[PDB]
Amino acid sequence: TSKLLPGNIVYGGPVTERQAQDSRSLGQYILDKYKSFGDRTVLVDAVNGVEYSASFMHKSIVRLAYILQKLGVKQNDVVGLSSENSVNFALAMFAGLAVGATVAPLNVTYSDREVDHAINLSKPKIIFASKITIDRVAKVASKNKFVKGIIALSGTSKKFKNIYDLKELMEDEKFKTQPDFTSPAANKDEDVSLIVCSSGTTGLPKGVQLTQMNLLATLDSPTVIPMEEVTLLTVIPWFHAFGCLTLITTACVGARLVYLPKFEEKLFLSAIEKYRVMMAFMVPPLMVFLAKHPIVDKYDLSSLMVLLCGAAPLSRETEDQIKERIGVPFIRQGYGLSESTLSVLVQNDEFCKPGSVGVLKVGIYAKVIDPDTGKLLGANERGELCFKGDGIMKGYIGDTKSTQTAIKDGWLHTGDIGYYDDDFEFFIVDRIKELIKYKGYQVPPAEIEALLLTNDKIKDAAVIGKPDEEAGELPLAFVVKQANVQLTENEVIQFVNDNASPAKRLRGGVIFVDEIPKNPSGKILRRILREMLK
Ligand SMILES: CCCCCCCC(=O)OP(=O)(O)OC[C@H]1O[C@@H](n2cnc3c(N)ncnc32)[C@H](O)[C@@H]1O
Repeated sequence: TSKLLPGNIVYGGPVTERQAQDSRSLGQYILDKYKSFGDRTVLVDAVNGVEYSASFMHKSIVRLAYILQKLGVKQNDVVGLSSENSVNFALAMFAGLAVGATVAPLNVTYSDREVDHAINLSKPKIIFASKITIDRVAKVASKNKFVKGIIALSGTSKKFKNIYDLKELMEDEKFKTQPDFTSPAANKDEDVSLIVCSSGTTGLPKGVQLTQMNLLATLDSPTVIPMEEVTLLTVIPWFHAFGCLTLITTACVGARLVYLPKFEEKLFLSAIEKYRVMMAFMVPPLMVFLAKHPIVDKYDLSSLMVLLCGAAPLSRETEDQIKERIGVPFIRQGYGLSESTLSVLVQNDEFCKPGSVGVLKVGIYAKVIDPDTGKLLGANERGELCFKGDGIMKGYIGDTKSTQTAIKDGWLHTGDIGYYDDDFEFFIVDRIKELIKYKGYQVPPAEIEALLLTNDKIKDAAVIGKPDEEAGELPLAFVVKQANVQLTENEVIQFVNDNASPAKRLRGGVIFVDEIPKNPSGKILRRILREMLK
């Protein structure tokens, strides 16, 4: 029930439920939820086929929570998490939240300098790490005195002084703990539950701080199905806000959360078939895969009911394609930023126009402002989207300048161009910083990208501005064709020439490639793309 308030501000409605917010801390709300689920399955390791009960989660969170306190972790301390999706990941995060510590997950594919830059943003006192990243993490922690200890969820290393094996700690008979642990009370308004590293044009990430309030208010907020009885698959990485908050919310609703370490084409399809996955979180890259890759037909996907996509531009042409190929009833697209905790806009049964991002979630205000002025725009006027509500981040840790630039008067200036129609359904056009500056025009690469993805001969597409002396930027398309097909640069140029405005002309040419660089969250790594121009 969105409302158009005076002044051209859109409102998603008042937040009715207050269960999570009433809690004394996110750690206590998670523990009680898990305990209240009894012995039901809540986590399924798809690769190894191991079901995990709610009581197993509760017991392990209690044990690990005590161990953290013994190791010196105190309320509002920071603990790092560098690991693929796994039960130990969830156990590590929940335990850290149980003791009232900030959890700072770290991208698993990070490099020495990115890892070093991340842990220098949040300054974790203890860091969890699996075998895939322990060597890099231990090596980096050596050059940072604030890191007092590393816990290895798997594997080992000698490049750091104080390393603990999680298995030995959990099982230490000499360390006696009670069957139940209770989380301390949090200043929900200021205590930081999560520090999520966001990608930016800087090349190095910023640390967005999400308070307990941000998370509890989000918890208190797509289809008519009760999520509790849902078998849910999440391939988005859990160190990203989308996958991270999706793991928490799904956990609090008692759903059956199936997971893979990362994403893999065959493992993804295989998981949906074996475990009868009914709903899955996706990023556009996976949606395009479902829509294009021929391997998709080699699997039984009948159990799939809902596809929840977000994090990057997704066109209706791709949505329709997927629905017409595999026959999934519900495809819902959502929009949000790391700075907005989770989504601020989601499609539903009533507001699910093709290619839209839905309507505001309760408690969130939205406004479309014209850049180069604060002019608040009306319906159907494109402008920079700004959001206000209980989901807005507290700010970039240690970077008050970047925070003032982003949050004005409680409004998050997302930096994206969008608009809302007369039903207050929102549409995301593109990111201002990624608009191709060609002869004063601000061409949205996402528009051309959607057009190129309608061509059955194109498997993936990414458009970038090519540096030019007179024009400044010329649209250039990185194209990934399908296997058994013939495609030429001229044919691609002709395609957009006959279906797009003269400004979208691929004057920069075509550059066929077998794979487009994407980040673990499905965002086109434009930075890398501009480097390949050779
Ligand atoms: C249920 C939905 C859960 C979504 C959570 C993901 C949060 C996240 O993505 O955090 P990030 O900070 O990494 O991304 C922030 C930036 O990503 C771009 N963006 C994000 N969503 C869309 C979209 N639906 N359509 C077009 N663009 C999108 C945009 O430009 C934005 O400013």
